[PDB]
Amino acid sequence: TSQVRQNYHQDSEAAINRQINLELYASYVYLSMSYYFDRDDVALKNFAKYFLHQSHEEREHAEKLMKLQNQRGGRIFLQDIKKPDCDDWESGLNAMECALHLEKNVNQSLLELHKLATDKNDPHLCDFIETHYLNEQVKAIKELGDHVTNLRKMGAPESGLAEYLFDKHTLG
Amino acid sequence: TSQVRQNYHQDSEAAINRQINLELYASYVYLSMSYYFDRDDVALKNFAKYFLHQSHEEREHAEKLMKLQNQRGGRIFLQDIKKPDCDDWESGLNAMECALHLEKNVNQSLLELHKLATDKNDPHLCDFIETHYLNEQVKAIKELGDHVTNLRKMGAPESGLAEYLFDKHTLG
Amino acid sequence: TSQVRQNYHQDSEAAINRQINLELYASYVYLSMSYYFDRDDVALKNFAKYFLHQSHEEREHAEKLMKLQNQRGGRIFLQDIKKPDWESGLNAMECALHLEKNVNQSLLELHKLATDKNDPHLCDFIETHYLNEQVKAIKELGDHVTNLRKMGAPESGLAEYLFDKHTLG
Amino acid sequence: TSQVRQNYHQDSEAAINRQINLELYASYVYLSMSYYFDRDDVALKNFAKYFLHQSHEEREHAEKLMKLQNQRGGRIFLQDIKKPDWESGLNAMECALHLEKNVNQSLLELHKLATDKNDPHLCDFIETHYLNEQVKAIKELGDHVTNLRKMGAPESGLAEYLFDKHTLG
Amino acid sequence: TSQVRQNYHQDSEAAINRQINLELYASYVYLSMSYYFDRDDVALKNFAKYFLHQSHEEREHAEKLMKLQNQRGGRIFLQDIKKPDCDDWESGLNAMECALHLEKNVNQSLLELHKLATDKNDPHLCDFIETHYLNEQVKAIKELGDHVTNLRKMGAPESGLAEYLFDKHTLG
Amino acid sequence: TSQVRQNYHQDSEAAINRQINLELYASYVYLSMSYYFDRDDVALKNFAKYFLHQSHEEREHAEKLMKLQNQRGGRIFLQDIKKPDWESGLNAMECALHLEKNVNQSLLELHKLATDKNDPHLCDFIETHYLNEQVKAIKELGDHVTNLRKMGAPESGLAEYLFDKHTLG
Ligand SMILES: [Fe+3]
Ligand SMILES: [Fe+3]
Ligand SMILES: [Fe+3]
Ligand SMILES: [Fe+3]
Ligand SMILES: [Fe+3]
Ligand SMILES: [Fe+3]
Ligand SMILES: [Fe+3]
Repeated sequence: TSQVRQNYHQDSEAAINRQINLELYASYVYLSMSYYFDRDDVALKNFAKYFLHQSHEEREHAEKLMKLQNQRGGRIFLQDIKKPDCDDWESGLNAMECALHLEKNVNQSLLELHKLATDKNDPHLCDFIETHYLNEQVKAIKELGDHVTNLRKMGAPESGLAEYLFDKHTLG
Repeated sequence: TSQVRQNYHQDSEAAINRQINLELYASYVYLSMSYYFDRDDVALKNFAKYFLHQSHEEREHAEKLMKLQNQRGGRIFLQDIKKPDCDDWESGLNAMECALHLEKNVNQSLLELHKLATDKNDPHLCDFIETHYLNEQVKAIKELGDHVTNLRKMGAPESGLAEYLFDKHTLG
Repeated sequence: TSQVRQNYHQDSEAAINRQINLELYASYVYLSMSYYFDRDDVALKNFAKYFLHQSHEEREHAEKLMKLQNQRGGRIFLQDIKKPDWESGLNAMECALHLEKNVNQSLLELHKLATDKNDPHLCDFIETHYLNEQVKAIKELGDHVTNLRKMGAPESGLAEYLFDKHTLG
Repeated sequence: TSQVRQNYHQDSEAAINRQINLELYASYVYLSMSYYFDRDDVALKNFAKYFLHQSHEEREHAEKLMKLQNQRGGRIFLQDIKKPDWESGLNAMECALHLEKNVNQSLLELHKLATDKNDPHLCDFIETHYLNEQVKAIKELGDHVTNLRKMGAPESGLAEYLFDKHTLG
Repeated sequence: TSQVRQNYHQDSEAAINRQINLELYASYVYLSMSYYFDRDDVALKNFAKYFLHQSHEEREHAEKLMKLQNQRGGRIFLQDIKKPDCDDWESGLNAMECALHLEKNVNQSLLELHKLATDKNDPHLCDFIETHYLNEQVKAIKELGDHVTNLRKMGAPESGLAEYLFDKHTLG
Repeated sequence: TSQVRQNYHQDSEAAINRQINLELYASYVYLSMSYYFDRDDVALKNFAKYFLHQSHEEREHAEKLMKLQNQRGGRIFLQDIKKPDWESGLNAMECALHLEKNVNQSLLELHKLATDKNDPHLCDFIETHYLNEQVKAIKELGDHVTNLRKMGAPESGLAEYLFDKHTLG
């Protein structure tokens, strides 16, 4: 047992490790989306810039959890990072919806982790999640929701002019 | 025979000379396209800048090949620069498609030139093509693919508003 | 078929996609090593810095291949990123040396392939952006392994401490 | 017919199109001369700079005419750019003098035309941007030809070397 | 056997070592030429700087190959550096002519090294030579030819005024 | 016979020429030592930088001797540069100490010659530019040799690691 472990439940340790896989998985999904819009038959350079930035942020969510695992005296166990659920993403509106679905699933997992940490009376772990994860997710979901709303009002996906302008005037 | 010639086959010398004519030809074509959009009844000022920039680049592609010819001890032979295959280019999408066909023809001639240079064991000429031409054509061709793809999704060529906005927000 | 594809074989495409997976696997392997050295019972902070930097660089190798796939008109296909396969720093440097040689052999098979299909663009891309990077990387890891062994690693904990302060610092 | 065309005769349009071709032809001639002096068996680098500079300038004369064609509502029609028709530096400077006088004679034919068609804008365009350029250009080439003759060109290779160093540098 | 060696043929290693000797020999030749023109009865200071600059450039060619040898896991094996083939070099034109012949022999050795590297499927060694050696030799041969051509046009070597002015106005 | 020669004995001229070869030989030795320490199974980067510096410094000694030869009116005659005659860092420093002592012994024989032939200028050249450089060179190498032995070289690889970082860095 670690010389620094104190008030760190085994269940919290296992859940952090599963959350690390989830954050890495989300990074893969966003990385997949990005280069889909980098394709010459999609060619929305700013969508690809948007999803690539999100891919790097999820990777940082993961590295910071690995850092916490060590801080509390637990032990990282890594798993496979499953491939994303689409190779082809149809459109910019459709992609924004999948990102909203994914970011909501990450939030649901972070809220289960906080419920667990409260169950185990782990205030440091509770406030770690509240500080670094919970509100970041609240803004990502509100942000992704604004975009879906606008892309729909403009005539996406049937109007290719709509996604061009959105990609210029919102994602630029 | 030149005091500097070494490992430079006749066939490579002849091919460089044909490649010089092609590069000047592409310069003439983009120059033709450019001022077509400069006309008051077409009047897309940024399409004309995009193509004028490309016309100046092909002139640099040719002059650089003329420079290599002298470096390797061969002798420049100049031919007529044939007039472009269209005087009226229809629209912006159509110009972009002819630009893509032309850059692909230039690329195929360079690939034959590198196949030639490999078969004649001219490693210096091979690296010349790789450094100064092959990756430039890959980017010109992917770039033109992006523009064609977007112009079609925006509703070109039947929608003149599309080419107006594309000229403002992409070629600006 | 893609409007930009020209002189890009289907085998070259399939290999680029396979190489993308390997580069991402290499990033995962180094990331695993890094935070191993961040553990309080290892506590070699510069070892952890070194491996984390190499992890991010493999992510740069992978994204650049995804960029090339689109440039040539091919289509990205992603697979699972398999989890890595660490005792001490000398032992980690040795697995990294084994890993960069494996990534290197995969790149040489891809360049032999691109040479066979007469793809001079893909040949130069591999030569330019990947091949000399692996030669530097492997020579560097070889230096570290060599030095760590002469100082008395892994049996000497003073050795890996000092190597972490004066070489990786 | 163009919504901007006003007092621009069809003969003036046809002639501007011919003058465009000649300007591009002159650029080709100078481009040919330039890289001739870049050859290792000629090796007069400032002669080669000089002619390349003139090649880019004739290209600037041509593109300005393509601009005027559109300003008046006319329509550009392009033809082939004929290949140029060099022994030494004095010989090249003399062929350049013959060429600039032919471009000049063509421009004066264009101004007589514009005068006959009562096109004062086209007249001042030629007076402003081309006529004094040709007079300058021809006086310059004459100065060089005169000097290279007095120094002993072309049989004296010391002459063309020094001229390349001290006048064209 | 080296822990870093991978796809490096014993023949390529042996060829690098011989090329190391040739680059040091070329360095010796230029150094000999340089101080020949420093002599009080020749007294062309800029010819002597020019060859001295070339002597140092060849040493850099040697040290960089000594670096590659170690990078690929081979073993440097040094030989005698044989003295240059002339003590007196007659004039500046004759020295430039021996420099031209010397760079052509160094180039021919490099083309044989690349042919070797091609036939043993060492693309890294193939590109090293292309990047750092092949075009440097072409420019070096093109430069030496220009100087040779110009010196002969001025009346060298029988005209001492010719080599004086060349030393002032070209090599100054 | 040269128009500048005055009080320069043939033996001194011949002795300068032999000293030129010895300096180039010392340069070959240090360059050989340097890249030995660049090897991945030796991997002491600062030893390799130290010897590379000395290799370049010996080349400066030779060229200055080539400069004096022309200044006094003698004639440079070059010979083959014989290949160098390395185990560890201590052993390399010991051959370097041995080498500088032979270059020094040759310089003191050159100064004895110059004194016997009444060449005060050549006497000053050796005094100013060479003799004290060698004393500093030999005193330094002895210091390094002394320290390596105290730290446990060559049987202690940790000793040469630390010496390379803390003295030669
Ligand atoms: Fe996240
Ligand atoms: Fe081109
Ligand atoms: Fe990699
Ligand atoms: Fe290459
Ligand atoms: Fe003109
Ligand atoms: Fe060289
Ligand atoms: Fe010395």
